[PDB]
Amino acid sequence: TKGLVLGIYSKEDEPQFTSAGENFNKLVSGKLREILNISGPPLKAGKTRTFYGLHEDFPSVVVVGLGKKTAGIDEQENWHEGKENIRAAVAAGCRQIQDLEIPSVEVDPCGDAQAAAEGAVLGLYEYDDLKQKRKVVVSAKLHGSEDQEAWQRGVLFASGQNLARRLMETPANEMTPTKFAEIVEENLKSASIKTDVFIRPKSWIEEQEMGSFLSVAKGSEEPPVFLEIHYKGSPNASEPPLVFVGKGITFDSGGISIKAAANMDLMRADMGGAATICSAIVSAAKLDLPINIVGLAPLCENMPSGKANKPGDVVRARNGKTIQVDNTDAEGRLILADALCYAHTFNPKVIINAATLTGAMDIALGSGATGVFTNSSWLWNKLFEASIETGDRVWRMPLFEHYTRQVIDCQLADVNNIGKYRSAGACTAAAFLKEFVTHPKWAHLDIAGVMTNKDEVPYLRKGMAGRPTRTLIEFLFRFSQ
Amino acid sequence: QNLARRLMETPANEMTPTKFAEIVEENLKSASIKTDVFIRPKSWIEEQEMGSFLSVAKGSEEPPVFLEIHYKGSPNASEPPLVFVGKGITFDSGGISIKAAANMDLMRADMGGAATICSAIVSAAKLDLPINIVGLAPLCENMPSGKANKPGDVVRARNGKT
Amino acid sequence: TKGLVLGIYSKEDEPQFTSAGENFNKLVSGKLREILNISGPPLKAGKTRTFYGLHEDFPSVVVVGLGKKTAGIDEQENWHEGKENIRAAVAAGCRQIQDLEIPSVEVDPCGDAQAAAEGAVLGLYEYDDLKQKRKVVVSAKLHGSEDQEAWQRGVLFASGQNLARRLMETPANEMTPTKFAEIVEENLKSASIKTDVFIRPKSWIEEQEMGSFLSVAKGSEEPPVFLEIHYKGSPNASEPPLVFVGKGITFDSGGISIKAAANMDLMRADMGGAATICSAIVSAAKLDLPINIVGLAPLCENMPSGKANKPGDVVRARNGKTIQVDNTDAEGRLILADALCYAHTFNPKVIINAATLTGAMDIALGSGATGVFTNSSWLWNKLFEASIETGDRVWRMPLFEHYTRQVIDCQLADVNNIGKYRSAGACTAAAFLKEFVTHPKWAHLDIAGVMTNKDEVPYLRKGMAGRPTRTLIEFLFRFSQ
Ligand SMILES: [Zn+2]
Ligand SMILES: [Zn+2]
Ligand SMILES: [Zn+2]
Ligand SMILES: [Zn+2]
Repeated sequence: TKGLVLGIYSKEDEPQFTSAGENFNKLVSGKLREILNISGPPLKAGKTRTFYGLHEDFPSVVVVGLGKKTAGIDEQENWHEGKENIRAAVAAGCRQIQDLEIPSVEVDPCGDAQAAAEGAVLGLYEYDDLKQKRKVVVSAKLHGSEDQEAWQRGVLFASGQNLARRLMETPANEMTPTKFAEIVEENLKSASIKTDVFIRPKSWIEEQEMGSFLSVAKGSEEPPVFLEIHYKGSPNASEPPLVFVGKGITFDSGGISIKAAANMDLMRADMGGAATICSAIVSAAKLDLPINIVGLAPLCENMPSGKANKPGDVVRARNGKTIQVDNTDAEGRLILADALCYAHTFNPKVIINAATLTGAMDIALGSGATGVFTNSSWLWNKLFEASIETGDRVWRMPLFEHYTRQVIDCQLADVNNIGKYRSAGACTAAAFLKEFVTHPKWAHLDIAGVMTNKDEVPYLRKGMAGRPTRTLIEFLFRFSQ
Repeated sequence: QNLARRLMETPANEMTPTKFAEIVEENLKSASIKTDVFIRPKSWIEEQEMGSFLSVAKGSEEPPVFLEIHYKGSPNASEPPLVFVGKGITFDSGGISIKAAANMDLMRADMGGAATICSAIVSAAKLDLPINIVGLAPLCENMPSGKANKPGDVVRARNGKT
Repeated sequence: TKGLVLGIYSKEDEPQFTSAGENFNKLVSGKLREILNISGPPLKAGKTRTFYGLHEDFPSVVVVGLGKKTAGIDEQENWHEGKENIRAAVAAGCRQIQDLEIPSVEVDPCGDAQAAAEGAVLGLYEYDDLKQKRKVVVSAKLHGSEDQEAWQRGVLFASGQNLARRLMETPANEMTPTKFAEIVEENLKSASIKTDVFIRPKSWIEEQEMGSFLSVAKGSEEPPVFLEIHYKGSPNASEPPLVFVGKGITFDSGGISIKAAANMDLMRADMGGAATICSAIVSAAKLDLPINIVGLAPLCENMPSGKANKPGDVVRARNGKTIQVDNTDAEGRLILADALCYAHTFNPKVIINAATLTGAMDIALGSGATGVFTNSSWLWNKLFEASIETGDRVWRMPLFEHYTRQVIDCQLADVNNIGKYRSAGACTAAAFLKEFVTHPKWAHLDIAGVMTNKDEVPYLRKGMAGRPTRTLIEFLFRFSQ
């Protein structure tokens, strides 16, 4: 009927199976173990082998490599390695059932039903929607009935990611400042009726003295929308919130300080900051987490025109500070100078903000870890531990005065959107945003190196990554618990 | 000088083709009541067959203003003048033949020509110098857009030359 | 006769003095306190004011701002801030005595006689030697007689730095692979007779199957020298050592994969890795630290010629691994593939290596902190704590498999001197070097962002920085103790 992803570890006396496959072997009377011997060398990590006709109702059975049974937290990779073995491994497996065009598949729990589900679901995702030429659409259910809410936690966590991924990936002519707001509101509302959405327009933004956000919007003839998300998780609604903030440029052409044509099509995912955090709130509502969260996202586009933002311009942020706009591509910093100010209105506990802010971050760590600068070691630890579980690493970076200094000197104004020099790129951009924040537990996450995947993360196919949505969701689960 | 300097230095979103004209007129008028100002608009410019000036203005959605300054310094007003002229791009991005981002913020001072000479007339009025001077300055911006000036284009200057 | 740098803090009832200046006030009978009132607003951090004729033997008296008395370790700047106040502050002071052309100056201990001496000495340094037009040469002694071995520890620590600085700064036609070896040997030998030097030549290198180091040397007609330093610090000479390794390109032109002319004159300090660590061993010998240290440094130049290293070339490192040399500017990685292998010969405890390795590090942190990747959290902590004392910060970076992977795939060979992509620049370069190391406590310090100073570090004038020589020296003091 349908396919099966089964698993095996690496040697003891005979390389063992995850019990479900030990059990499926008994079932086809040793003929799985036996054909695996006949096939060739053993299956190391995330390597795959397909065995036809072993079972009457499982014509294709893919056995995938899970590595060492007792693989655990790694001091060097700063993750739980087991989970990582299982994700790459059942992603691998699920992508094999899928090339065989088997529309459904049952997955071996592999000792961690959540890693299995985060592998099967992140593993299989594409964004097929505008290609009339699509791969088969395969339904992936758990094999078994024992470990069900952890597999659904995998499906949940990986699905919150695939949403950031679709929200990122879609061409920015479809994915506008209005359409993103609309899908996020429909997604947050299906998640919890204990929610409110506000797709606030230019009049409200104008009214909110958001000059910096608004200066950025004006080049395009596409409407700005400041989005406001509310999740009423706590028992007493009056609990102070945890506010997520995120930059939402639907398309970044650089503006007058215009980008080069080389691969500029990826700028459609410069709204990755707004996508990431939104998908993460949708998931804590889906999880129905005992915390009140607020989601904030400036949405607009960065375009050249007869009325675009010019180099040398002093605009005013909500908080009275003026910014010299010396480079029109440094606009996420400006979009975020106002949504960050508005975050203090809400009286929060933690203000996590996220943004595909600078390529220098990409030069720095470049898809290994997502750089997070925070004036809070508590907050750092909190993020870093979630990174170990989820596997979507996060690395700390310096919010030293050293850097505020280069952005704080300014010919016309109070702050300047770029620093005096080329060096320390992600650090000057983060020390510019510190100027718009006075809350003690603040964290900037620069998502610009983890924007994309190719081969680096296994269980993620080539394209927009939606990183770090699960670390973020894992942080709010641990914080709620 | 410090007036040309402030008139140069101010970010070109504040220092427009209209705001420069306005500060220069207030400065020239405080200097001497023996003055006249004309912050002539696009209709006058159109009328003055200023196709070349006007082609430049069209990329931006910011208004052109041709500024005209008069200082009546001489005893006999009929003395022929000394005319100062000066380029007043409030911001230069290069247009379609667009500049590189490296330090382009300084293009706010591409109206330095109009600033320099204006500040100089304001001072000869402040000095109340026995000469009639006339100040002339095209003000506009150079921007890329759906209706910006394209490469290869023949426009016509007031004098018939293309 | 001579000048005086005195100090004052920020308000209580009347902004207090460092006791020496309270004492110098009593001495000119309140007329220092009194003229400070008459002068204007109070002196905040590292700001300066000169008072002539207060004393008969102190014609110019500079009072410098020390900030808050109780300024201490900062959780955000990750340093001892007091020390930092005092360095910038008596550097400031000493540079004022010096423009007045007063050839000598007495310095206020300022509560930490070492920070005062590290400020006066780093503060005043230039490299005047090839200018017939030089500033005055001012002798800076302590004011007082109470706290003498800590001031001499400042003078020692700052002088080990100014040596890395002179060793960096000198034009690479003077500072050759032979001349560096010669000054280091004269400096290490004046420091301790319990030392040995080996300025090993091309024949020895050839003999040591150092194909990678040697491939790099061949473009130039300037001799390679592999330098070997020995400090016999321990009681039992048989104690295993702590081996420092460091890249010593006297000049880097990129080779065939040739650099652009823009500011290429700074490549004379691509031997900053060899300078840094050498200056640090010279200082632990000067300190006579109860540890055996070994200093290792490939010295050579990177030049284009009829026999330079070409793009696409497989050369062999001492350890059997082959490297595809796809970019001739990635040569520090190659120079270090062999000196790192040779480090395991010595049976070490810690292998600290240091190198002006990549500009991407400069894009990353860029003179804030010196990036240190280490497979040793112990080693990381050890370095990071020294950074807090000295003020010369050090930031951890990721030695994740993620990065080994991009350098480990290779068309012709085993490893490749550059990675498949532009991203994660310092991380691929550090994960390439991990391939030449099998010791548990290894640490790569990429010095390329801290190569230079301008205004960022106060007590250091514009030019080669000699960073992090004091963090390094402080680590060996703490390790010996
Ligand atoms: Zn941009
Ligand atoms: Zn952007
Ligand atoms: Zn190089
Ligand atoms: Zn080099």
